[PDB]
Amino acid sequence: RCLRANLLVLLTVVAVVAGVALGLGVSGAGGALALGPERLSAFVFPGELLLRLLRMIILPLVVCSLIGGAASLDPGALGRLGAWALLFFLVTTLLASALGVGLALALQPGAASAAINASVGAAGSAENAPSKEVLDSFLDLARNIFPSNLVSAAFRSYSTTYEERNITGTRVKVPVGQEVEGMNILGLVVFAIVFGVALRKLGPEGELLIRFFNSFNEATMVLVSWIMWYAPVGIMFLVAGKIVEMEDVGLLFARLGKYILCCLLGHAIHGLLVLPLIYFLFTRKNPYRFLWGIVTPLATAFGTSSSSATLPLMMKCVEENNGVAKHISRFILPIGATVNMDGAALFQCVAAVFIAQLSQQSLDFVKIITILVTATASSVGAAGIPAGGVLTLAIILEAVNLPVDHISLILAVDWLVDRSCTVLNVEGDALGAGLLQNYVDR
Amino acid sequence: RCLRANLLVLLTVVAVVAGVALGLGVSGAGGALALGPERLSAFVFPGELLLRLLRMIILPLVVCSLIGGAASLDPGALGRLGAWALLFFLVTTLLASALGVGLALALQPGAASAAINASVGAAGSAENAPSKEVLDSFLDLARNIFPSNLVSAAFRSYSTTYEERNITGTRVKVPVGQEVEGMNILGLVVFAIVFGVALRKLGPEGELLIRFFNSFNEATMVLVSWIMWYAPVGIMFLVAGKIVEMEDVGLLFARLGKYILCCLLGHAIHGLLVLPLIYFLFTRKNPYRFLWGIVTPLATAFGTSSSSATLPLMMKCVEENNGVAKHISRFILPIGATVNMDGAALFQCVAAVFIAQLSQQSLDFVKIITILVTATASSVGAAGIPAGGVLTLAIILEAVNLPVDHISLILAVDWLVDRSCTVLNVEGDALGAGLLQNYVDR
Amino acid sequence: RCLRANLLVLLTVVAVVAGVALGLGVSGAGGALALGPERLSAFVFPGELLLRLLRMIILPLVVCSLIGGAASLDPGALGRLGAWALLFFLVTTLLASALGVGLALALQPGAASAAINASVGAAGSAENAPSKEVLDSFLDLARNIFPSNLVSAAFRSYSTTYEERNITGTRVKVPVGQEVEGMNILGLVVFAIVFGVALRKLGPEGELLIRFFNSFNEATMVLVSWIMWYAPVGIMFLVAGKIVEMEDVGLLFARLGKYILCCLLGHAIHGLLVLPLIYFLFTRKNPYRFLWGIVTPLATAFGTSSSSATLPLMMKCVEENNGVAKHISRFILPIGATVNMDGAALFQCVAAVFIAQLSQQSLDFVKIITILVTATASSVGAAGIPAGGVLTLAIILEAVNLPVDHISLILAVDWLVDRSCTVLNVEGDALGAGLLQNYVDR
Repeated sequence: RCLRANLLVLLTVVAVVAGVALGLGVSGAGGALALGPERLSAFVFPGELLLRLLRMIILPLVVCSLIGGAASLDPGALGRLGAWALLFFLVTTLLASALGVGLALALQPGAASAAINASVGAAGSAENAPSKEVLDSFLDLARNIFPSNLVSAAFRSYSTTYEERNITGTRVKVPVGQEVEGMNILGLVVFAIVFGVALRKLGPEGELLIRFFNSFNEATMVLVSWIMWYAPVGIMFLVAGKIVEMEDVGLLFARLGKYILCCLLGHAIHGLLVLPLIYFLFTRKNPYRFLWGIVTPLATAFGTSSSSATLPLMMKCVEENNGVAKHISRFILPIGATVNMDGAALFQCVAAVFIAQLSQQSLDFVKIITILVTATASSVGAAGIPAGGVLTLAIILEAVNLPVDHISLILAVDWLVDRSCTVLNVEGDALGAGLLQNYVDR
Repeated sequence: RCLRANLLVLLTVVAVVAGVALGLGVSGAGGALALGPERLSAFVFPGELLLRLLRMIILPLVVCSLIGGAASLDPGALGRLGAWALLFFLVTTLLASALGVGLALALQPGAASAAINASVGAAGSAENAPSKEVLDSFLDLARNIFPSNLVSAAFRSYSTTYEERNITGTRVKVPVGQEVEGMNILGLVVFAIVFGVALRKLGPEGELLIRFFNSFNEATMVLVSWIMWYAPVGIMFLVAGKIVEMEDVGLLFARLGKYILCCLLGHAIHGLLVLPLIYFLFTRKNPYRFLWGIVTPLATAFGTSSSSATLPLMMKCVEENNGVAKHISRFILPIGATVNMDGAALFQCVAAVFIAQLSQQSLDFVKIITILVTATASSVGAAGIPAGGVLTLAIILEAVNLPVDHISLILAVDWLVDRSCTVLNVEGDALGAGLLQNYVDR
Repeated sequence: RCLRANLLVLLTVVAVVAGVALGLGVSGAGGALALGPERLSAFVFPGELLLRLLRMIILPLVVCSLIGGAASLDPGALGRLGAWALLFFLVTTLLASALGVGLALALQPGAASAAINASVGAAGSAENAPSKEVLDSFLDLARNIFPSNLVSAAFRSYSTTYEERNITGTRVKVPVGQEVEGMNILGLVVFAIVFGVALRKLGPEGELLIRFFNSFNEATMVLVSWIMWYAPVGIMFLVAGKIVEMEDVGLLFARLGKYILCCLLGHAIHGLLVLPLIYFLFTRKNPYRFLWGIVTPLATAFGTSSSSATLPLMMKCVEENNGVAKHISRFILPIGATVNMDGAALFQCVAAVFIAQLSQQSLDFVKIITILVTATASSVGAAGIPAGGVLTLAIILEAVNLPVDHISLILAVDWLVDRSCTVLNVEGDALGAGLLQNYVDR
């Protein structure tokens, strides 16, 4: 039944297209002048509603899915599967970063152009920042893993601020911990996997609890169906809202066209050559057919700019349309949503290269490898915090000591590349799910 | 067994009467002069303890009851039942507001009297307020519906503050969202109903989870029994505490007797003529007998001034004493506790009319209809926030542009009318439960 | 299998010993000068990780254990068991306080010595404090019992700050409530016991829910096993971190040797004569063998300085090694972890006596009894708040009006005596568990 099967793909594609058309027409016809902030808020609001609907069920879905999938196979197979999945994510993220190096060195976006100016973008506020240390970020990562409390971990995550408690002499900034908003999805993933291993290692005592969690998860898929049916409207109004929020006739595109073209082509080549080729090589099966099976979550990733938010739609689509195993999907896809950030590593690396390129820095081999490794680590380093969309580049440049004086340039256009990032991240997660499913089948 | 059956009614009535006697005697004998703030806190404390006990179980009770009642009948019958319930609540709230217009126009409480003065009540602090917009309030309502997170929704609710991020020119206050304390009982109700529909649409997978939620709820009724047995002591000390908190020899009654008489008679006529008449007309059965069946929750509503807090006692009383169906009670009464505010619409409307009446405003027909409609909407608009006992009148007067310069007059006596409001709200919820039960029986 | 059975005892003892050796060697070799704050944070961090791991599971473990143990015996037996347990805890805490009086009067630590000076310790900051009232502390205790919300009670606890809302005249500090961080473990214990009674009073409806909670708890024991296997590393680095945090060559020991010797000998005599003698007298069974069975939690108590944190390890050890009944352990040990603070009452009393002794106060009989009773009450009074490690002594001295001008002396060395306190508290809990188990056996 092609007409009924493909209707969602048609709606979300038409919704994105109508969103760009609506927002461009509104902006050309006056935009905010005709709108005002109150009508702007009401215009964006259905997008916010979609995010609120999707951020509601990621907690039940992730927790119950990991508990019900981790306890569907013995711990030895679980360990082999997880180790191979972590290796696949690490390899793809490293490859994406190297690919970004390759394009950014070649196309040369940091040539002399309008983007040389940074007074308007920075205006002195770029240097003023928390300036979080790399060791502190890794410690906050390892403390958001193994959370202090599970309930607070369902809406809070450790972040280490810095105080000036060194009044005795030579004032130096010293860390203090204070939980701040944002889910600890990584901590819940770890606790859920560990708990599922525990129930599998129990026997008749845990059958009840597995049945509980699987039923809870299936009810959450039942919610996901209806949120999917709503999702095109939210995508339309969210995309339209964000392009009325800043004029996009082509001024920033004319300013940073080479950079944005690198980031988008890097995401496309990573999305449309590499991971498809890996899927070819290993499972010998059609990646473009599989990719077509998952278009509504990819469009939702584009619309939402949040990999965790599109995950329920993605798990529903992958289990329903594509012939992916339920337990493999349950285990792999949430872990991919908090570890695997191929596009994030990509445009973080391309950003670092671009800002090094302007002012004519060297970046011969050692600095290249450092950016690769720290980008691969920051793929998960940014995962714990939702606020740090591109904030983690600053700590990389602190580690490698590059000019952070114009980091604010990308904040004007973080909202475009991060969408393709989210698309690529969920894409890599799904391709890994299919690949590992067919391993476990073999 | 009349002697054992009616003992609770006797205790709570005697507790309210002893509370007023105790507080009046303490106030006449010196009150705070003989008491001091520390003994005042210890005096009020058992009332606070009762509220803490009741605010503990509304979350488990509401969530599990809606999940266990929503999944006891098919979604078509659920939709018809819910639509008719929402219509009944809307009709009763609209009627209560119109009734308030009718009394407030006739008895004329805004005549020239001591209440003409407002310098002491306001003293310039009345104008200083958040001044929340109507669109912003509706958006916060629709964001507390569909919560961002369920766990935080179990003790937090979206409220839109306003900042001054328009330093570029013509400084205008712009909204910012920040979650603030207070349960999102509306959001949990919606999620629970939706989830119960999901489990009914599943089959054998959800039987386990329905049995879980029903058992959890029955255990919470078991707690409700003992909290009921404690409740008269808390009611006594809470009423006594609140009348020692302000002298009530008759000064404020002499100041605002016409207003308070309108609000109380409006609640009585709504409670003792209208909803009884509707129950007569539809089910042909004794409303005063039914009303006598539920007196302990009504007295608790009077004592607590919190419709959500008396709800567990109300559900226990309605399922146990009166012949109301378990599933109908479970579904209807929590929804009534967060949507149906007949008395709230009533005294909000009467307050608006009274303050319009002093200074001799017109309010011919169009303004009357606007106050009716915005009061019917603010019945649920105030439900999401516990802090806004009478705060939502300010946004109505902002919508219709009346003098808010003496809104602080009612804050001295918000504590009296709101009790009868809570009584009427829970009364309307129960009458709707009986009426809709007998529809579903037919 | 002695070699495999005793390996954990060997690891944790060797870990504590290696911790003191490592920290003393680091401090002598330069300490912070060679370390810096960043490496200091990384050095302490595995200890923080152990606390985070243990603070994660106390909520599931305590809640599910009480629900599964409270509903394993009828309410009459539960009431007799609980009343005898509360009496045993009260008797042991009172005895510990009296024992502290006996040593502190005799050994005389408040003699004229270096500890007479307090300018360096206090410097005027000792008097500046919240100065919480005794009535307010008891009210906050009774409000953390019977929490307003369960979810917030899983990471927040009521604390009454004080404002200056008396600008009318004679400015006096008036209480205001505001929830502050720290679990309401007492409130969850009460709700869980009450809920378990509810499920036992139900029949077939609650069997499902008991099976759920028991399975959840057994999975949490499965986590406890692995946290136990990690625990020696955390103990080593935590002890080493805390002794590098302050130089401990003997300066503070030379300053307060008599005081610390009293506190440690009081804990030892309470731990090694009294509770063993009570166990002798009642069950006629080997307390030192039993004490040897539980050494890893006692060492963890020493390392962590947190009675609630070592509780999962303690329950696992007591149910597994020693022949203690599952339901008795489940019921008694969490209650002991939030009520029974024998060592806390002890060193609070010894602290009060010591500061009275310097400046040569009388403390004849009545003041002695007041310190005994208020210490026995503050055993639980400090339990609700984790921050008040020794903060509750100030309210005692406010009650009895002693010099608080040098309370900051103990803050330099609160970190040593509180460890032996935690050891003694968990010890008394376990001895009570064995004693009451053998009563119920009889």
